[PDB]
Amino acid sequence: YPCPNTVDCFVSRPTEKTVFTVFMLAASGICIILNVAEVVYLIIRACARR
Amino acid sequence: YPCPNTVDCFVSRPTEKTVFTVFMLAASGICIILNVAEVVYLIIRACARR
Repeated sequence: YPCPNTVDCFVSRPTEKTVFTVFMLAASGICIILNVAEVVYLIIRACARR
Repeated sequence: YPCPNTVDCFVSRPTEKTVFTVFMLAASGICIILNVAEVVYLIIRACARR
């Protein structure tokens, strides 16, 4: 509301926004994986200390 | 086509057009009934001649 029935709307820059979204998502996923690996390595180092 | 999806359109004078349509339809129906009655009366007069 208040758009009557269904209307078509157009996004500004779909393809460029998609490319930047892919870049950001890949960076975030790599960050997650690296954080998990760092936690595991910290646990391994703590075990190796003892 | 080419109207996108469904759009709303507005008629100019719905109520006045409806009133005149009712008038014309009533006149036409009365004409039909009167024509039928005239045919029947012509048949009756032709029979009465014989």
